[PDB]
Amino acid sequence: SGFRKMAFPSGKVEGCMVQVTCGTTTLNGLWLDDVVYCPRHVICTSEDMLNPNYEDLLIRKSNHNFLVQAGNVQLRVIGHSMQNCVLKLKVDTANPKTPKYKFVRIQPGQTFSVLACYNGSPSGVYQCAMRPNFTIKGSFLNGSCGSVGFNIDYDCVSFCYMHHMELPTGVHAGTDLEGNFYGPFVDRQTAQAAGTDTTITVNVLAWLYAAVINGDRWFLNRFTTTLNDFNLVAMKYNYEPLTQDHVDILGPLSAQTGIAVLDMCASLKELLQNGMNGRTILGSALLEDEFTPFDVVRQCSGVT
Amino acid sequence: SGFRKMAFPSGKVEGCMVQVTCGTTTLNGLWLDDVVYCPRHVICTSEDMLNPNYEDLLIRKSNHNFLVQAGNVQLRVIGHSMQNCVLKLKVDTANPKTPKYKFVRIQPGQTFSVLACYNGSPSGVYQCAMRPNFTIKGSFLNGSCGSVGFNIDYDCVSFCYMHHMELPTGVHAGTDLEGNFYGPFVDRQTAQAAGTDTTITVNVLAWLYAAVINGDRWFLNRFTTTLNDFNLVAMKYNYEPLTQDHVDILGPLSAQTGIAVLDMCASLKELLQNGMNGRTILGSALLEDEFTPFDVVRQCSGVT
Ligand SMILES: COc1ccc(Cl)cc1CC(=O)Nc1cncc2ccccc12
Ligand SMILES: COc1ccc(Cl)cc1CC(=O)Nc1cncc2ccccc12
Repeated sequence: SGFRKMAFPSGKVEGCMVQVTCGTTTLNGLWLDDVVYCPRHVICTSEDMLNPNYEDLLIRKSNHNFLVQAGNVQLRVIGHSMQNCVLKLKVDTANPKTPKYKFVRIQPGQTFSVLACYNGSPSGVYQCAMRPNFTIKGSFLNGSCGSVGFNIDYDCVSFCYMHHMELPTGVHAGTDLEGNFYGPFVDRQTAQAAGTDTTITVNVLAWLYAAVINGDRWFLNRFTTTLNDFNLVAMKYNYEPLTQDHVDILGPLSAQTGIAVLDMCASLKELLQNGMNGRTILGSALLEDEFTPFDVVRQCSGVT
Repeated sequence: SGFRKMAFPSGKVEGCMVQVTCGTTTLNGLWLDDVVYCPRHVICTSEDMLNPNYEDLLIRKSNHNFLVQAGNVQLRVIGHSMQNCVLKLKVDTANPKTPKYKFVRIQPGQTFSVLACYNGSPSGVYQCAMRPNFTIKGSFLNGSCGSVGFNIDYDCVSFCYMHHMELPTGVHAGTDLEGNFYGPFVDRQTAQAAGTDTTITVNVLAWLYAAVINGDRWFLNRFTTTLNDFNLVAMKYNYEPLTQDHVDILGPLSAQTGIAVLDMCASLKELLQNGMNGRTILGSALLEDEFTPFDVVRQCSGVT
């Protein structure tokens, strides 16, 4: 028992982390096969970060300008291209440590592990979620650009996020591995509206199933609700509306505890309207929405 | 900015994880050099776990009885010994993936990363702390025994914890890598008093310095206190008494924010007496004690 904000093991992703320097700017790159993926803002100095013309800035650069270092060894760049907001630097060597990998675009509300990196060297791994408004609440500093978010299905690493920007609001913005920004963000030094964020209702419900599994049952009540009534409450408390698909996804956790999904919604409804009353659920004094139903089943079952 | 419950990267420790079978019991082992360290309860069946005579149970076992598997390859055990509550299985091969390592006994209140493992295969990594009462609040299931806690100083891995027992209270007990149990625990299936746990005051203060660094300043007040007055409050709220050594350790975070350590104690004193009032500090509705001052400086500076 016990419930931790567990991240996937980062070894497979550490073997791919390289440093990419371009001019005075240094950041992280991801080396898989004979290619190094990194944010395109590596070609920018501080002045032109206000409104950069990346097509124009990339034209004054040639393969010899992209200094890629895999730890201490220099990688020979034999090709370069811009795909959306990432630069693809083809290197003459394929990463001997390339794991089985996929590039996937996750849905808002999905979770992943992030391996923070500075100068192509890792510092830590933390589990986090893609907010409903496509931002991430990461822990990132200058030079963490190029740090990736990922998932691991047994041996395959599904790379879902490359880190790019820190919004003036302290939250982070990034892209999928094809250079597509999650959310409305652009790679410019301009204040950007992240939009209204909500609470991922299905994940909160999943975390309530993980509490019952792990002994915390105080919030369980003798009530039930409908999806209609629940959503009236969920809108007021700025929670994502619960759909029938969410209920079906919660099927396995509902079968493990024997607590119907609308019965769990009644517990959530009461907690939303009354608060925790100074009590904690899984050592937390707030409703946690960063554990999807798959994470709860995986952690409470033991998927390696 | 941002503050995450960040764990150290687990790659160096993944390369050491092996499966150890002995009879019907399978658990995890740590392969460093030509030795595999694992909990001694691997030699127990379910019946004799009530009160086992480990010296007697180890006598009916020989090197060929310890099935050690490094992924898919079988390791040849050429020697075995019991050191306190761990078994040291000498294997004819030295782990090609052995990192620079140390075996250290951490102080209560110190933090470390845990790589949970089932059948010598890792599943996740989470950051946690050694409670003042020598227990850990981990996320562990059956077969997670042998999962290790560790710290990483640039390239050296300081192994501090081997996981052994789950107390009936849902909290976890384990040993240092010399087989010495942290706390009063024994490796028997008997209910064990974990003792009164307190809040690690220095870590809460450190987390308050990490909040000010990351923008959360609502809890800052126009008051100050003395160590004497603070400790009167700390005892009532079951917090560890703050010593002059704790204050000196908080020196760097106090110099970074310009907020005296007794000025931060006044903020903590007021939060302890008034609660959070429905507000959050670093996305938490409770005072967090699982980040030491070294972790806060490391995360807010970027130590790789
Ligand atoms: C003005 O810098 C821009 C503008 C636009 C873009 Cl696309 C990228 C950057 C670089 C960036 O935001 N880096 C950082 C990402 N995370 C955290 C950071 C913490 C401190 C400083 C920079 C941090
Ligand atoms: C009765 O089992 C004993 C007694 C004494 C000792 Cl020394 C070791 C064990 C094995 C053990 O506690 N394993 C587990 C460690 N963490 C979490 C566990 C969750 C579920 C089941 C076992 C879990």
